[PDB]
Amino acid sequence: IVGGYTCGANTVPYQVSLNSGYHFCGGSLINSQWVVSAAHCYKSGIQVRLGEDNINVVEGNEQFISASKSIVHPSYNSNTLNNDIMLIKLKSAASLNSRVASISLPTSCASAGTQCLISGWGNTKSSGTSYPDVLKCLKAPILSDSSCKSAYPGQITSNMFCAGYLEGGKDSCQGDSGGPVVCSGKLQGIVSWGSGCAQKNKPGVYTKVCNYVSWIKQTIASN
Ligand SMILES: N=C(N)c1ccsc1
Ligand SMILES: [Ca+2]
Repeated sequence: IVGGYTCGANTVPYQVSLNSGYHFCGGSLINSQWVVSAAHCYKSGIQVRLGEDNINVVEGNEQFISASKSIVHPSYNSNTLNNDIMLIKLKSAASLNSRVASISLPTSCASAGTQCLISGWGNTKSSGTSYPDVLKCLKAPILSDSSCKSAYPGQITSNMFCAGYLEGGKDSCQGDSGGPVVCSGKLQGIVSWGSGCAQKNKPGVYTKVCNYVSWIKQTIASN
């Protein structure tokens, strides 16, 4: 997260870290047994880390649970990142508490201009590299479809939306992928891609979760 702020320990209790020997992506807890992340975060041997603040220090509220299965969206296209969504099932149910909690799925899509909370442990610099250890947060509005498509001609589908600031300076970044965009208490986005980070006229691009609620609910119910 570039241009954000330190969330505070466990203030984003649905935020998870995906670990394969190291943190590589975020995710969002949607019930005690299931996490939703980006398809481009897929790999085998994922451990889901819940209750994290400093990802390099055991602080006492963590739960570490291996994934038992991953389900990449049937229409995911790794070339274009269309349908950049996956589900991860936990081998054992998380113990839900005030610091490990699920986030509700949308009942409808969110409007342009709605303010959202974007979070993660990704790079905090728009030129260069610095990774923060504690969770970072950014408040940012959903941008109009036309400004999104103007920023990325030929690359935006109906399964993507943009959020952030066209002036630059505030954005998600590498290492945030798979993590949450929460608006009005609902998981509306997944950190997906962008051009650089926090650059002018290049806002972040997010998977549009509201298009996937039926797929999520049916897939979980059958797996
Ligand atoms: N929002 C961005 N610039 C981004 C997201 C994943 S990698 C870069
Ligand atoms: Ca920790």
